[PDB]
Amino acid sequence: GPMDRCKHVGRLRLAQDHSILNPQKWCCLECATTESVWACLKCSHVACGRYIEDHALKHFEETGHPLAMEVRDLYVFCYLCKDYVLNDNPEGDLKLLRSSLLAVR
Ligand SMILES: [Zn+2]
Ligand SMILES: [Zn+2]
Ligand SMILES: [Zn+2]
Repeated sequence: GPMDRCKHVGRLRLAQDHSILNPQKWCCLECATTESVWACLKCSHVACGRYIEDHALKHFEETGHPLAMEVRDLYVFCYLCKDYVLNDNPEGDLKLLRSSLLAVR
């Protein structure tokens, strides 16, 4: 299995309101694109990635929130590791979020 490469997953705590599973919220809070949609895993921010204007990075630069998930591709990027994340917490929170996003699509 994956090594526990991202040390930021250990303290990940996902919101309980299932809010990101709502596709009506899949659009960038800064420029309103629906093309590239990265949901912050610390707060309810949603913002575009490098394909558009990388407002997701701008969010990290303004808040330090380190983890975001692309709601269609299911990639998780860690802005402190500067890499994509394949390891999960013991509760399997990232897998469940990914599986749930597959399901609501
Ligand atoms: Zn990390
Ligand atoms: Zn944007
Ligand atoms: Zn955030």
